Amino acid sequence: RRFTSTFYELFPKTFPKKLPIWTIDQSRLRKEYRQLQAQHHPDMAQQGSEQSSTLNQAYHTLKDPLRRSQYMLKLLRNIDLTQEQTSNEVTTSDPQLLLKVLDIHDELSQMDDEAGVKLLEKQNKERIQDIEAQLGQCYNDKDYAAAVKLTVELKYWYNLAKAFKDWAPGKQLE
Repeated sequence: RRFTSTFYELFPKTFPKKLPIWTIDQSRLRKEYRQLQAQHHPDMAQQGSEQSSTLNQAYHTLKDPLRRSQYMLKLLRNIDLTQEQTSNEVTTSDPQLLLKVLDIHDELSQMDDEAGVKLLEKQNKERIQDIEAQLGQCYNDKDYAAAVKLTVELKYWYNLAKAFKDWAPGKQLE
């Protein structure tokens, strides 16, 4: 029933079938995004009327794993995990995860030097890669319920990834 275009539909060379998929050839997507920009003549109108629906938004959404997963679940299951309301319903049922996240935040603040922070950051990068591999399986198998849970989880590890970057030495304890 949708007649508006999807971001997959804006890259027809990268997605000949025009349907949402997880395993994107990122080299082909990058090449097509550059090509579409090369093909833009100053008489033409650009695609999309606001930042959220431009080719630039489409490209950066499909490039990044978290955004690509949230975007797929929007198109395929009508669920918008960028909304605090939707995502809280998911993890309400899952205290163990929330505790684990929060304990990593606490471990971070106990680290006495950059070496201990780098270790936690390497371990977080590994959780992220594993989730990306698990998501490819869930999408291949149409396990959308599992992909929702993993995508809400993936957002917490992205948030920690940024905390590791923002870390500085020498915070006072007490």
